[PDB]
Amino acid sequence: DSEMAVFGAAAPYLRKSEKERLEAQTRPFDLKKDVFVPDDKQEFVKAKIVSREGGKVTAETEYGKTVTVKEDQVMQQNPPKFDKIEDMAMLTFLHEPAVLYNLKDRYGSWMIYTYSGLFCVTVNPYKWLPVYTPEVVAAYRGKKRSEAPPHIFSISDNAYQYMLTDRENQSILITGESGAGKTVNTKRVIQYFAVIAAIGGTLEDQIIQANPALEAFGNAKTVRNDNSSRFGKFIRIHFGATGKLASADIETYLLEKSRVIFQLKAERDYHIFYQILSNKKPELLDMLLITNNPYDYAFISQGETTVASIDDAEELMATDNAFDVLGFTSEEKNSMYKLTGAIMHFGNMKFKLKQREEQAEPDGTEEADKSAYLMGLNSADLLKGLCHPRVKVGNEYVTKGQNVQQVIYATGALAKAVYERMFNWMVTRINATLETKQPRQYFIGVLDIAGFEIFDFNSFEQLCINFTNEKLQQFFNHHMFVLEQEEYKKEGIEWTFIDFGMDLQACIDLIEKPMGIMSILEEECMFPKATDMTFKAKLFDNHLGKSANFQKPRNIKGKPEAHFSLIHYAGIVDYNIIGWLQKNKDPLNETVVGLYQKSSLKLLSTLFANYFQTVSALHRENLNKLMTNLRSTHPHFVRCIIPNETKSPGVMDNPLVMHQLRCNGVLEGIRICRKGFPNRILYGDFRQRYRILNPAAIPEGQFIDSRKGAEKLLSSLDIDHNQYKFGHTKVFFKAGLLGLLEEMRDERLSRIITRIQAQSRGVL
Ligand SMILES: Nc1ncnc2c1ncn2[C@@H]1O[C@H](COP(=O)(O)OP(=O)(O)O)[C@@H](O)[C@H]1O
Ligand SMILES: CC(C)n1c(=O)cc(N[C@@H](C)c2ccccc2)[nH]c1=O
Ligand SMILES: [Mg+2]
Repeated sequence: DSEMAVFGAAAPYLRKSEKERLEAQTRPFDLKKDVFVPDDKQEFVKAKIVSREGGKVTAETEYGKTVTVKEDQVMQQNPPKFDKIEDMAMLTFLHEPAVLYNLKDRYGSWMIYTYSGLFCVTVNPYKWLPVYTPEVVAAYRGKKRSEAPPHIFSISDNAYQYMLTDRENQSILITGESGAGKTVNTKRVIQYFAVIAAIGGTLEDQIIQANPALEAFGNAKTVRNDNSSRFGKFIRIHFGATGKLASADIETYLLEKSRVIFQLKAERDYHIFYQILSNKKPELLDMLLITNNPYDYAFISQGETTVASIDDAEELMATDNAFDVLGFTSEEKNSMYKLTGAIMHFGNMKFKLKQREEQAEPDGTEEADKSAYLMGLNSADLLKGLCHPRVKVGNEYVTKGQNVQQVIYATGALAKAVYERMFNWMVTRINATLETKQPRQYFIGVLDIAGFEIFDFNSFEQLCINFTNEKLQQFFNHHMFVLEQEEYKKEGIEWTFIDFGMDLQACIDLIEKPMGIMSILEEECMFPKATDMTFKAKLFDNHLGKSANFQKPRNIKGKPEAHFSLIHYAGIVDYNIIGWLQKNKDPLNETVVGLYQKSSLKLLSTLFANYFQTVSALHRENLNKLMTNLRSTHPHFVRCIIPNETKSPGVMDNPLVMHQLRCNGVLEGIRICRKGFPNRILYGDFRQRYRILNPAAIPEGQFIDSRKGAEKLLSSLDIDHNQYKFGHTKVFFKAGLLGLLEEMRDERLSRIITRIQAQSRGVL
């Protein structure tokens, strides 16, 4: 394309040049001979047929191996004009290796985005490409998918075009495992709308800073990613009737609060703890009494304290500035540092047994003094209330003396709760900005849940995020395959139902329903003498041999102990039950929480102002609230693919990519676009939009039924009359026909305006 000059230096990474296009069309190729054949180490390899034995085929691979395969299992290659094409729905042969090798060949030229009919696939580059500069934001503005190469800016503007045209709320549903590119692609959508609203500022910059401010406190280094978002996020970008940006809401779903006090080896705590320390920043290490290196503050010192990909000194100032731009006042910004400083000291407190009483006493009090000073508490009351809490059972009060191991747990639970409530506060404080009281009518909702994880030790939080991913997959499955085909039968289109097999309700019912895994947790936390082995027994008794997705654990040697295994969509996940009743119930020491309410630090008193509704129950209802509100939107999906486990750029592993293409239903999602009628318009809206293509077809002032007008109009265009169908109230278009009708509309808008201009000369 000669128009690629508007994309500047980004152009080689968005489209192949015409110099490369002429090489593609001049490849040696025989349509009868060039085929894909399966292989073990890499899922499919290109091959050339050398002989035929009826239903058996034998072929020579790209790597010179001989192979023999059955005729149902060998799949024709696309001819070389379909090299690296931008939308895989337009291929002539559509199958697994056609999608695999089209993505691999685009990614090998660093064209990381590809369309898949109605949705887009993103393959993670471990290299910052220049395709995201604000000249490319300008270059994507108002271009259609028929024009511009695929990009996250294309999806953003396409959703924005639907929002204004349909007058319907839109959503961008970004999906993928951990390490896939979900968070930066979220940021680019947020960058796109902000810069477009700047090209038209304070709200535009603040919306951009809202991400790195939350990343300091909400992201952490994990084995799959150095910047894993330990919280799910939904961003509603709000627009007015004229389409200009008007507000944003951030909502966050479930922070991994156990990370605050516990980390596995080979992973970090949250970035905030290490970035304060690693700059050795003179003001913060004196104000927070945290003078040391990180290996002595117990809560953060386990795991890894340094990561090569992150220069914590520069990331500190980036997020310190982020809170400045978001208008956190000096006392607020200092206070939220103070609580992170206190939490570091709060894990160093030492307790010992009193010599006869089976009761804890403080062993060392210097680190409690530091904690109480920063938290504005009284240190004597803190240590007393931590060891000897008052508990009440109606009007009866009694002191229960804590043992040394369970006062340590009480310090852990309090440290988690301060951090969680401070992170929740910070979100509400970011949403105190960004709400600008400008009027709004529509939103585009960008979702970036915590992606799917399989660790060497999976716990209750890994269950919550993997459940959240499975629900969002079933949202895709229901929208693409069930709700789509219901509308064909509802409108009376000649359609016979196709079973794609993409259904997950058996595994969601195993978790959600009132006898499922989480429903056992909400009652087993209520019985005071229940235990984790009592839970595991009741869990197995209800589900082992009664749900196909609930299996016995497969403990391989060397890996830790796991107590059951779930057959999730993205893979089998083995879960350890220890602590789940405590984690679900979340009992805080009410005496020390009473000290927190009386804190001199204005933040800490606010966090615990106002403190049956277990965290699994809250999660399930927040997630069910989300997807009911999400069904009231037009969804755009972005499939983020991690190509490679080792994080090395441009390297791509075919089994790991194919696993993600299969379980995300990518091939099926294209097939319903090719087979079905993916575009459709009400006859009233069709007449409203496209009468300009042939104004003589539908003469107005006479009454005409909307169905009767549209049926006449569509025959006169000289588009293919087989590419559309008529329903009771909608016309239904095949894959490419709306893209053709829009191009026909824009050239006819261009023709009429230039002739209006010609008349504006003709009057002179
Ligand atoms: N589009 C991209 N361009 C450049 N680097 C990327 C891109 N997508 C991902 N990466 C690399 O992968 C890292 C992790 O991606 P991220 O979005 O944080 O993962 P997740 O999908 O788990 O949210 C990024 O910080 C960066 O190093
Ligand atoms: C995704 C699909 C179901 N669809 C369409 O196929 C057309 C829609 N509306 C028309 C009026 C339109 C045409 C061109 C650009 C934007 C919107 N809406 C839609 O929702
Ligand atoms: Mg993330």
